[PDB]
Amino acid sequence: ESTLGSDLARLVRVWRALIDHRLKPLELTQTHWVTLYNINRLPPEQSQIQLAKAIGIEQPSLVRTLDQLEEKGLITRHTSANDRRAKRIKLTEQSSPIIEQVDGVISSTRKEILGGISSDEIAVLSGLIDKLEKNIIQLQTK
Amino acid sequence: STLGSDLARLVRVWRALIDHRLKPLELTQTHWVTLYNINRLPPEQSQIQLAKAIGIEQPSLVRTLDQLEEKGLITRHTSANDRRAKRIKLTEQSSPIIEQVDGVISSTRKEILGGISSDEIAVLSGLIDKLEKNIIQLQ
DNA sequence: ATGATATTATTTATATGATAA
DNA sequence: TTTATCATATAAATAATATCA
Repeated sequence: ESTLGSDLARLVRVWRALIDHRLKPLELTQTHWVTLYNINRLPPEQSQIQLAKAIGIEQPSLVRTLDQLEEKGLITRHTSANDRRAKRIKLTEQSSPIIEQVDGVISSTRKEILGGISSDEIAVLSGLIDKLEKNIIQLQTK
Repeated sequence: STLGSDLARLVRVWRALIDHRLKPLELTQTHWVTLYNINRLPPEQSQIQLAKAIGIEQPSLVRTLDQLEEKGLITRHTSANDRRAKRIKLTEQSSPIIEQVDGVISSTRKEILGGISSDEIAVLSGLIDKLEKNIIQLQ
């Protein structure tokens, strides 16, 4: 029998693990580098719900992670001028060289991994990922 | 490209759809994945390797095993040949439980792959293999 | 020299217990 | 509040060398 879904979970596990290994010198947890990775790529005006989903933890879990990152001095959480229940999540000046380390491993690691496959594979695969995700979310609505 | 982030999102939404369809069963995500893998694999397979199939470390598998044993869903009889090795297998009372879990996993996989073509599935399958192997080469 | 074992280190299998996510 | 995790503990099988009535 196919165990395709499980095989896909394993692939993501080992991809993450490889990145986590390469980042071993920063001494950050995986939720930490994944959180910082996503804060950098996502606008500060965006809500915690939207940040939490991209990262893959729940909203309350994100609050705990953001607490840790603020104590470390890597982010600030300041109230927005246009909406007073919303807070902008911004990387601090001093995080800049850490973000460079995380982004570089992530990017290099992807290039190395996808460097071992055909354009057809990459394209067919990239499109399917979007399609299957699309289907599941619909099924979840049903 | 965010292909890693993309794959990770797919994985999580797919698991969450299975979890949702299994809700009335009131098993934690960790329990139902473990039950599924215990049923899939030979009992001779190690605890380190069972954890590998599941996606967890062995201390996390041990407490999960205690809980499942608590519920009388699994036994861990100590191997008569190797007094430090154990035999993990489902009980008879877990028979209708695994039938549920397996049922939902197979039906959901078969459903998710609907609408997509034969050579597209062949790529998803062939690339999990190649990329995992290539990631295993690194590290 | 013999068997009977004993002494120590290595590796493999599983388990626990403080905390940290 | 569970829940999982890190660095450990038992513990049995593995194996190399050593000791004696």
